[PDB]
Amino acid sequence: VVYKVPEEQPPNTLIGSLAADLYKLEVGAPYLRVDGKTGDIFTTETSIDREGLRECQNQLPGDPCILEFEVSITDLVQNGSPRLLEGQIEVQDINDNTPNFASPVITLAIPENTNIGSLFPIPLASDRDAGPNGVASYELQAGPEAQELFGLQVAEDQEEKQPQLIVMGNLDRERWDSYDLTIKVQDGGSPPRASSALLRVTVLDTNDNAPKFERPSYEAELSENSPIGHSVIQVKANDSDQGANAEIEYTFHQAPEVVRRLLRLDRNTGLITVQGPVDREDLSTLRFSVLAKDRGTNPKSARAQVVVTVKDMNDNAPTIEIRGIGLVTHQDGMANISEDVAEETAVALVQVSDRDEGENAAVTCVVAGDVPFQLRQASDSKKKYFLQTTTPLDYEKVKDYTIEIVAVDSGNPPLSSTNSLKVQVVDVN
Amino acid sequence: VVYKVPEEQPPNTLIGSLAADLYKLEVGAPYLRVDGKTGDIFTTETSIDREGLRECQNQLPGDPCILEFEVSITDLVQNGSPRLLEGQIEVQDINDNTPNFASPVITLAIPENTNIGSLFPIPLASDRDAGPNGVASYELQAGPEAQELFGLQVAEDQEEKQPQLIVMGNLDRERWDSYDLTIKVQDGGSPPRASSALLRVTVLDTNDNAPKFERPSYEAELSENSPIGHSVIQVKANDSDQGANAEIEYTFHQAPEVVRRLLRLDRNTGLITVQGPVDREDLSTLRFSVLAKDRGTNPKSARAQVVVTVKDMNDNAPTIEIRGIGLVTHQDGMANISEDVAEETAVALVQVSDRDEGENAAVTCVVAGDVPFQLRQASDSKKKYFLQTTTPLDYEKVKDYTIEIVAVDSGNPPLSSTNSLKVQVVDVN
Ligand SMILES: [Ca+2]
Ligand SMILES: [Ca+2]
Ligand SMILES: [Ca+2]
Ligand SMILES: [Ca+2]
Ligand SMILES: [Ca+2]
Ligand SMILES: [Ca+2]
Ligand SMILES: [Ca+2]
Ligand SMILES: [Ca+2]
Ligand SMILES: [Ca+2]
Ligand SMILES: [Ca+2]
Ligand SMILES: [Ca+2]
Ligand SMILES: [Ca+2]
Ligand SMILES: [Ca+2]
Ligand SMILES: [Ca+2]
Ligand SMILES: [Ca+2]
Ligand SMILES: [Ca+2]
Ligand SMILES: [Ca+2]
Ligand SMILES: [Ca+2]
Ligand SMILES: [Ca+2]
Ligand SMILES: [Ca+2]
Ligand SMILES: [Ca+2]
Ligand SMILES: [Ca+2]
Repeated sequence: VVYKVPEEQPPNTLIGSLAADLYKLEVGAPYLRVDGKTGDIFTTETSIDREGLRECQNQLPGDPCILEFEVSITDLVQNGSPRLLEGQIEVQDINDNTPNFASPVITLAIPENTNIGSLFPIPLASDRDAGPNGVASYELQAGPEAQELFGLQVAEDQEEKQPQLIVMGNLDRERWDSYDLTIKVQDGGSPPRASSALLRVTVLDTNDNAPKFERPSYEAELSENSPIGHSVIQVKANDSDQGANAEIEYTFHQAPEVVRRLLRLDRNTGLITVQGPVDREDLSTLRFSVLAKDRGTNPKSARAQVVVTVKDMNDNAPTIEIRGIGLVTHQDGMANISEDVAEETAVALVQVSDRDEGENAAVTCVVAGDVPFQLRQASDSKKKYFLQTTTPLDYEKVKDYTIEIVAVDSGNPPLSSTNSLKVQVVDVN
Repeated sequence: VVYKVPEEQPPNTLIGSLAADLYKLEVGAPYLRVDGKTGDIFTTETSIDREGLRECQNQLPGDPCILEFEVSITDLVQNGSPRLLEGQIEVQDINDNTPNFASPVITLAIPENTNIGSLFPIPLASDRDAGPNGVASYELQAGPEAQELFGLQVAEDQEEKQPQLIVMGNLDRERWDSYDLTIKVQDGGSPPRASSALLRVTVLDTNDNAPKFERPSYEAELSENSPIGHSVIQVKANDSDQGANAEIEYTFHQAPEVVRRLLRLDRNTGLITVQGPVDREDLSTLRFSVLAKDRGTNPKSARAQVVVTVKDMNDNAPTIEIRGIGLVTHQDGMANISEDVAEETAVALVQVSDRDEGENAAVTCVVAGDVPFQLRQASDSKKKYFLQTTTPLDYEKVKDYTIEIVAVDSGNPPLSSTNSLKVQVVDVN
């Protein structure tokens, strides 16, 4: 028959004697002792430990822990052969075990901007005791700031208490990214046993920030004809997110072929260098946008206008255009003017121009040898001149006039150009 | 002096005559014609196109487009040498160009759950005309559903109109992930010219969904001693997100060494196979959780309890334990019982047990040769027997009793065990 006895009781505690009937202990050997003539049965210097017994290991909750034993009634005035009695001692549980977390530091990663109400599981504490003497409650201990951000809930759904962090306010990683709470587990023994763990919440990053350029808009001056590799400007943007969410790539946004041909933009450095032949005479300003884009899964981006002013070099010689006026008309660079026409009548029209700018296009223009023609301003960097006679002409020694015009810049080095006009005359009586 | 003339006017339009004073056209050659004796000046079969002229290419807004020309006054009763007049014709702009998007399909990616108010840039339309005859307005045309989700704003900040989509309601990719709007660009000419583009918004995924198991909880039966590779159960979770945000990895959540040793869980298939020697006698149930975790940047997850019931095989032979009772006591497997002791006095206590379950542990037990001992039930799968004498004993032909006990299962195949006891007697007068 049965016997209810608390575990871990001190040696020689009476567990009972026979409500039935030499009494000898055949089975139960380390844990029990019997006395003969009485049938009374006590604990020993090996204590019955409800969590220690082999028999009571993987038991489902509510199944008693039963230690089995046999004693043999072996006297009846030395008459009978023995009768044995197969007893059962049901070991009662005392609260001799503390509830424990697997690790004393517990580490939760909660994303930024997680919706209020969101639940996150906390590792279960466990307790080797049974029923009421096992896990009873979880308690969240937090600083004022954190008290308002994190709650604690327990789900009794699994029929085993699963504790959960509730997020209750907005988390922002860029404001604050680590919270220290304590989680305390207590059992339902009297007195209770209790255990604590450090519960860190780390706020995981989300890509909730776009790059921003250091300046809204960028300018730079760049010399025409700069060598390949010449540094033009460096753009830079910043991003307040973490890792790849703040890693940035620079690419041309709106940028026509003409610009892409001349300028190279490094994805990583945002440094713009020369890559082709810059020519103020083809393009005097490079206008384009740069795109700064993060390496988030759904990248965010920003755009910046850049204006590169192209600066003049004196790389163009002046042009001398020699054409007719009124009735006097050139053919294949020669002109028919008849002997005996008024002094300072105009034989040709001379236009002078320079494709460069400022000084580099400021042109002086003048006539070569000893020939009886000069230039008169007719109308800077485009000058129009009458090419007119200095003297009267007779067919004396003439039809041999090659007039040679020379023009020069104010560049450095200065550039020169020359063009000529043949005038054939006609004799008059 | 100047002259204001609209572009693309029909040949022979009068652009004026001399408020000043043979008149001859020296410069301006394809586009203008003059008549002599009058000084009156008209357009030709080559039309002045304000967007076509070389002179008027990369002009900043508000700088007139000036076509330059020269005519020479070359008669004064055939007295003077010629005077030239360097004229300027300022070409007025008409609205002869339509505003255009670079592509007629424009493609915006807006993330799911983007905060209401968020702005997203729409590519600029451009228009080769000038001032009021260029881009005036942008218009967003959308279906009822979309009208409420997307607004349109223009920023006049850059001093060039930058249009922007405003998100005005929640987008959910899992509800709907493609919207067709039309964007219409109109200029400020009378009549206006206008152009449209298809503006697709595609709603980009965010990892806003956690995996869910097909079942909350899983059971399976598994035979003890199953071969390596035997399929146990397959767990499966689903995730309503896109690509990696719904790609799932299965790993043990809470799972003790003992289980991890026996069971293998494929990260990709969620199939659990046998990997070690399952032994109902060591562990009769495998209890563990499985974690399903997505491959999002900040993974979300779900847990499922699994219970594997381990099923018995008859892989254990019965045990025969032979021990003393009362005063009769065994030493080194032999026992001292004296000749002349009552018929059916008990020489030993025989306990029989089988580590298996049900039939596989149901034990029949019996005595071997012709020896004057039998077994009596003393007290299934643990049976206790008195080993008692059948006859009286005299030292006639004795001290030579080797009693052999045999026990068998009800398994398949059945298993057998044997143990023996020597009894030495003592002669009495
Ligand atoms: Ca204990
Ligand atoms: Ca406890
Ligand atoms: Ca206990
Ligand atoms: Ca943030
Ligand atoms: Ca921190
Ligand atoms: Ca970012
Ligand atoms: Ca962030
Ligand atoms: Ca040049
Ligand atoms: Ca020059
Ligand atoms: Ca130059
Ligand atoms: Ca002559
Ligand atoms: Ca036009
Ligand atoms: Ca227009
Ligand atoms: Ca126009
Ligand atoms: Ca969604
Ligand atoms: Ca779609
Ligand atoms: Ca997901
Ligand atoms: Ca989603
Ligand atoms: Ca086994
Ligand atoms: Ca068996
Ligand atoms: Ca078995
Ligand atoms: Ca005898």
